[PDB]
Amino acid sequence: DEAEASKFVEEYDRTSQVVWNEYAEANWNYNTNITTETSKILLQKNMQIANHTLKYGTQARKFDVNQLQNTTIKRIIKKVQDLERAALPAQELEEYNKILLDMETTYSVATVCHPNGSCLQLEPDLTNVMATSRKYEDLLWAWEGWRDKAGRAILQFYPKYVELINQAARLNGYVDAGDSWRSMYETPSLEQDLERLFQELQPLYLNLHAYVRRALHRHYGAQHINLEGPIPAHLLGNMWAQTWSNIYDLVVPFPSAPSMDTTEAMLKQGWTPRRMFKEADDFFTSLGLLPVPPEFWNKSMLEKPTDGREVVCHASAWDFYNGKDFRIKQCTTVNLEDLVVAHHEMGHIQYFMQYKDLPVALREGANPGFHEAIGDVLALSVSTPKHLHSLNLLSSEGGSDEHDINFLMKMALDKIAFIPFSYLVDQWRWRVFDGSITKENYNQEWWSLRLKYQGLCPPVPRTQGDFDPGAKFHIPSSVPYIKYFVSFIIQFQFHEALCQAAGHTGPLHKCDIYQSKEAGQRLATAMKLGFSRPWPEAMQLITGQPNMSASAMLSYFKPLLDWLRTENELHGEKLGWPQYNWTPNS
Ligand SMILES: *[C@@H]1O[C@H](CO[C@@H]2O[C@@H](C)[C@@H](O)[C@@H](O)[C@@H]2O)[C@@H](O[C@@H]2O[C@H](CO)[C@@H](O[C@@H]3O[C@H](CO)[C@@H](O)[C@H](O)[C@@H]3O)[C@H](O)[C@H]2NC(C)=O)[C@H](O)[C@H]1NC(C)=O
Ligand SMILES: [Cl-]
Ligand SMILES: [Zn+2]
Repeated sequence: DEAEASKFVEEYDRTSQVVWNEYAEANWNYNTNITTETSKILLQKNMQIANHTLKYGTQARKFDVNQLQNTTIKRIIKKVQDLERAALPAQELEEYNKILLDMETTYSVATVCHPNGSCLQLEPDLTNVMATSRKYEDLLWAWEGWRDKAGRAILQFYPKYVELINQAARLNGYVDAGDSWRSMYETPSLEQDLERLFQELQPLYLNLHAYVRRALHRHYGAQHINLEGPIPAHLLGNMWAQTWSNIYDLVVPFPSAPSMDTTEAMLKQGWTPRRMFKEADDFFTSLGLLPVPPEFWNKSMLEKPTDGREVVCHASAWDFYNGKDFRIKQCTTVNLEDLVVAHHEMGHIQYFMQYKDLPVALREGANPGFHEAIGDVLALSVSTPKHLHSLNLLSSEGGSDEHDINFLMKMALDKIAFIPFSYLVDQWRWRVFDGSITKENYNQEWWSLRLKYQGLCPPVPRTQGDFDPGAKFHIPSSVPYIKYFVSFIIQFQFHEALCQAAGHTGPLHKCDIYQSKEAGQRLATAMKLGFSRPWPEAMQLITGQPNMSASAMLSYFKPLLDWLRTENELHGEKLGWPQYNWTPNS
């Protein structure tokens, strides 16, 4: 009966709020204070939520969902029939949760040490090395050391994790875990769609890749860069070569049009991690969107503690499922890169606040890509030279083609370069999940995709025992990654649409939507839907059409593509890496 399904949904929602809230705090306390005590409590609360999940998951499966007239109820019940890990027998559930905590703890406490003295952590020490050093050998020491410590130490857990996560998924009706993760998008054509989208950005990526390779050749020398081969993975200013903006100094198109040192500028003017979130909070309120509650400031962890405390440093945002308590945990460093991250995270918080009146089951993004896109959309405006100048972090750069092409390169090194990395991660994991990649081939298959999609090679040949994917946070933390790919495509579709709505004319990359209430309304109406409707409804609301599309991104960067083509031709570059077998001779 319809009414029995309505009662169940009401019961599931009341008890989920309480249970999910207690979990959230336990998980929070461990994430911000890694100890044995908090570790134990989190594992105990894991069993409690699993017990709530099992109970309602079992009730949910006694209902025939496609014989139910109300769609919103049909949609809630369907979700609740997926128990995720709670489908496992008791022994396996216990092993799975322990393994996840073991992998996460291992990642977060790993250090890379000189035998003489100092021991470095990932954030901020090794990060800062990858961002600032221009010495091949020092970059190499950090890149390899990180992988020797975090990557190799995760390898012992992974096959068993894969086994249990797949068991869970099969018991919830999926064929494996990758299958289950793709289902979150409710888009049967997903793989084809993502591939089409990846192919559309190849012109821009291969041209970017060749130009950066050239500038690397210039700086690190011809004996260490093959201009027809892949780039060594440790020279791009980032530990995973996922964003390249930190080597802007090596690739600046017009050196005669220099930019202010934004890090120097923020420090000299007394910017704190707290001021960086206040400024993002102001952007959101300028659009007519909600302010973060007072509680957010009292309880969030906006910097790395100076306290001895071991914490999980990866930037993230938290919903406690009472509709009032939302938090960010970030090891914020005072620089431009983390100003963008602050906006990204504050986007999560705004999404939480926007859908807080929905049933808890529908309290997530239209799809996971939408959740990651909101902050980034505002950050695109914040990032414009015009806006940064109004924050006094750049001097005037307007009305000069040289600064304009420089800005677009700066943006391209983060936005375009992340397209292939973000695509690659779950191509590898999906194939791990479906058994196409065994633990004999974890690493080799990782590097085949690194080569194929990104055009990177490892600077040091990989040995038996390496598990480089373990050195990226999301692998051991078991966080799906394709969302960031979707995110980078659609945030530009959102930018374009919001700019149109705000009355901006002229090139898209000059748009700044600060204070546009018309832009605000669109985001707000879409965010309010939560997971209540299929994601094309939200896309439609924001952009006036229902597809994912690379058009907005190609239009944003079109002036850069013309400039890269002319430049690369002028120097006779081969686009791609035809000599794909090349690795550093050294
Ligand atoms: C299918 O059912 C959904 C879900 O609504 C509800 O869930 C059930 C389990 C029961 O608890 C119901 O009592 C409960 O309504 C219906 O969605 C709901 O529709 C109503 C009617 O418009 C919405 O009411 C609005 O509430 C806001 C307050 O924020 C007011 O400002 C509006 O003026 C209006 O009163 C309600 O918000 C909405 N909720 C959700 C989650 O969708 C839906 O109408 C129904 N569909 C059909 C075809 O019957
Ligand atoms: Cl790697
Ligand atoms: Zn995010």
